[PDB]
Amino acid sequence: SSWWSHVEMGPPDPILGVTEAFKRDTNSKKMNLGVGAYRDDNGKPYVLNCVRKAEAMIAAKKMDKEYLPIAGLADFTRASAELALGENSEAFKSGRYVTVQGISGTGSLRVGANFLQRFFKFSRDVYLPKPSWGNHTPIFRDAGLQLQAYRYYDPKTCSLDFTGAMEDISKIPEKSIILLHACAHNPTGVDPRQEQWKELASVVKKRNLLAYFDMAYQGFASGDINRDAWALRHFIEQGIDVVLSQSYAKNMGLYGERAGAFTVICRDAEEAKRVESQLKILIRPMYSNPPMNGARIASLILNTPELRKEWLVEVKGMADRIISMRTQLVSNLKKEGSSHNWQHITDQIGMFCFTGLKPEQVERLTKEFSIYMTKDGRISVAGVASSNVGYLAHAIHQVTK
Amino acid sequence: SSWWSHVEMGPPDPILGVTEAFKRDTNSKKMNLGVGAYRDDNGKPYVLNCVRKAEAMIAAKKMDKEYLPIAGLADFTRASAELALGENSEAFKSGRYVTVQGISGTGSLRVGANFLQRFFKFSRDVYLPKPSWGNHTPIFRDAGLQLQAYRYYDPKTCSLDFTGAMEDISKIPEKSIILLHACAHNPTGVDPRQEQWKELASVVKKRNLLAYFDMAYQGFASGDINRDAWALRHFIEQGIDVVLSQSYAKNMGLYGERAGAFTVICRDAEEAKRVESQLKILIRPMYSNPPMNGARIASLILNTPELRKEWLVEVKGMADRIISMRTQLVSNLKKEGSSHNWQHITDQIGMFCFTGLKPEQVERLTKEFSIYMTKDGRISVAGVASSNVGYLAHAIHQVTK
Ligand SMILES: Cc1[nH+]cc(COP(=O)(O)O)c(/C=N/C(CC(=O)O)C(=O)O)c1O
Ligand SMILES: Cc1[nH+]cc(COP(=O)(O)O)c(/C=N/C(CC(=O)O)C(=O)O)c1O
Repeated sequence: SSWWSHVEMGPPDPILGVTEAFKRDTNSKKMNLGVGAYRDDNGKPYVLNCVRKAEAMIAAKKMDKEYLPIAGLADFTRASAELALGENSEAFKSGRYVTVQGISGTGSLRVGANFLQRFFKFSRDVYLPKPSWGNHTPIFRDAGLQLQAYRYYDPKTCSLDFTGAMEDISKIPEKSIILLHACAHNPTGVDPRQEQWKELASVVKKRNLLAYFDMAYQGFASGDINRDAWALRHFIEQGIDVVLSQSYAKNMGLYGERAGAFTVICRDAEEAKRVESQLKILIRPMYSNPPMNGARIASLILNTPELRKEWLVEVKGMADRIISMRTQLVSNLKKEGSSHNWQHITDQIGMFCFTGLKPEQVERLTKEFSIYMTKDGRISVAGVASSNVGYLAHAIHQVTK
Repeated sequence: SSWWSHVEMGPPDPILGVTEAFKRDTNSKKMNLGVGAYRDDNGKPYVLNCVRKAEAMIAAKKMDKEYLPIAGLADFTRASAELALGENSEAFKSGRYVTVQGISGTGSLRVGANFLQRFFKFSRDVYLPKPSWGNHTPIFRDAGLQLQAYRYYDPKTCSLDFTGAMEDISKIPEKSIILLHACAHNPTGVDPRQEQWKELASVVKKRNLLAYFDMAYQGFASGDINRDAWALRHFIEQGIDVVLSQSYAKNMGLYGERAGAFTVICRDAEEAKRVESQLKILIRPMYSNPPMNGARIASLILNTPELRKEWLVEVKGMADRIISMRTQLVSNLKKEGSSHNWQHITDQIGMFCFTGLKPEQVERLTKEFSIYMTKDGRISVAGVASSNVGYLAHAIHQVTK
């Protein structure tokens, strides 16, 4: 009878745990399609070209390793806001925002959730869409907020349930908090259409809800950054002051470096100052100050003209390749002789495909084929290469035949 | 009347804020002695030699940037435990521990505090020593625990108040939590003597308190790592299962990289497994996974024989230099003609000196001399160089004369 005799065996993460299990398999044909991690055409981890150069520049300058301010590297912070907001933005121009370096997308999301728990005096409820990324639940839950839901996906039709979305949203009590995915909804891969977004704007405005945007995929939904930041920007110019979280984990392939940011759109630059003051005070007793490596790299990329442009060609290429795997998947499916309609695969955007397979099929997939994916039918098509798209298709077919 | 009109201007950090103010001064003779950051003999930031080499090795191998497990880089984790515990340790040998990468010392401390808040069913009180590092308060406080105190320093005598310490400790209710600094107490620079430590052990054992060790300075108290880990190790071999937090920020000069670790000494290796399981689940909705750069560097250093030995000569050198600045400070003081007894300066160990100056003197120091330090009289003697020890001494003298 020690201190921890009562502490039970908790279970492995529904997403991250997939990597653990996959690591242990001895099947040489094994594929890891759980976590959304981009792979090159050879099925290998990919460090962008522009990253490798930023690194080299950092190297040559012999930089120190001194602590960074509590709010992060200034230049990285100003650059992320600019990247979300667009340079011509009044909010940006006018200085009505505060952006603070965060521990990637998760980190930022949690700093924001914590901030809210502490200063958002009007409500303890966060409305997530059905379905949403597994991690959103616990991030909000450990921060001290309550979780709610709004209809989103319609599995019958493999699409956005606009009517239910609007119904639900039109009834959320005023002054509540709503989480919206900026683009490339995870895990459905289905986004609202522009016109649809204009409509959502109205209701949010109308009901006076705090819009919380999660932007983990800028440049992966269409291959264009500005285009992918459309909705977010439209909300702001309609007069909706949102809170926003950013990740550079996927779009810059900086996964383990942990670079990201959390932003608040305020009334003036004076309000922005006070908010800043309080966010610092939250972060201090959390981790004191943030990791410098991913922030140093990103800043250099974003702030260096040639590096920025190279990066944009690189994002396009990754997005394109994903499209090619989608196409090929479907086609092989037919070739294998599938009866089913696999149109959703090519219809969805981003890193994944919300396939539809049941959990018994997921089980067989891993066991007979050593293909690892999440139990909800989600697969990371980003981790598929030209050499194993055939293998994938064949399996999908066998277990579905 | 927006969302954040009620959010007030919070104040700057008592320690980190010193750097902000110092940055803004235009006096060319300015010195930053607030935060404990080591400076070379030229008053410049110092990236150890072994760090620069680890980096190069990382570079050449073309490593990826894939996400790391939720618990961190295995090799870094096993190596930190080994570093605290000593290779011959039964706890280490027997596998009764769990170590998890954390966001430096602060990060680890907070993961531990959070763990405790969640699983330490016997008490909500943490006993800090008087005085203790400013940040300990809020880290424990935001995690959800209550703060208590035990006598420690005696400003009359510039030393450890052993009698008060023991009194206080002998009365802490059983099953409470006590925070002890492993070595180089911050900010007093005064540690218990070995015999004193044996005595403390007994009472802790005796009262059945959870000992929480904060080890931010291994190798800075004496210049020897094993020697500096003595107390921690003695507690464990007496049968006290402690929780421990480590930072590699100072001893390896990895400040902004954010490398650190949190460890739990359990009953068996099976308990260790369950604890692990639960810690992962806490970290997941916090920041998902930890930064890789500082962990990659440290692992290489610790796990590579020649690198490890070089590192140990390097720690010795830094510790030695500090000693030389102490000596010189005192001596110049006399030369300037101080009447006061500045013996505490050479008596204390570690990065600082708990000088004794009052806040009016601290004020003048910054204003007439541009010498920045914390308001409690603490100065970072580590940030002093041969070229400005005279300048420092003279000021100290003027404002004290
Ligand atoms: C919507 C969303 N938000 C935040 C994140 C967190 O990213 P990061 O910067 O690494 O903390 C991710 C990552 N998505 C996945 C990775 C994961 O589960 O950690 C995924 O679905 O695989 C998201 O898909
Ligand atoms: C006792 C102690 N514990 C934990 C830490 C945190 O270290 P890190 O790995 O950077 O989170 C520090 C740093 N000490 C100082 C730095 C600070 O205040 O952030 C100091 O007293 O200057 C400590 O002195």
